[PDB]
Amino acid sequence: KVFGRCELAAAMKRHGLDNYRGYSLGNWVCAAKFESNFNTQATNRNTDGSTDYGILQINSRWWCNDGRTPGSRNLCNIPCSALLSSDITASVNCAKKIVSDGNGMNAWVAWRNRCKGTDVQAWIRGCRL
Ligand SMILES: [Cl-]
Ligand code: NA
Repeated sequence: KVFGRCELAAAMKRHGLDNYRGYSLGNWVCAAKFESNFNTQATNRNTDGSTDYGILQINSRWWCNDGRTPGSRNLCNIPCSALLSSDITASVNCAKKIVSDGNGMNAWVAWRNRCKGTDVQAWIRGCRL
């Protein structure tokens, strides 16, 4: 599923991400835009052999099992394919574990390089939330 901007904002809000660990909703929408272009089916392979999955491009080296990342952890205890669903619940629940992990949203490279320090409230402007 390719979400609309306000559609995704409202789904993330319903799942408890607004101000989760201090990060306003606009941060999460901005990260999803630049990680996946709002597409739940996005995948991208990394040089180390790991793969990033779904709307928030969660990585198989630490967070999910894809059966082909040797010596990886599965800290969200899920198959990586579950992150590609049109229902974002699994992605959100795993993202909450990541952002609690220590370096916050800096774990998402696109957030650090394209969202951090910008006017992220613009990503929810106009939405009925
Ligand atoms: Cl933080
Ligand atoms: Na893994």
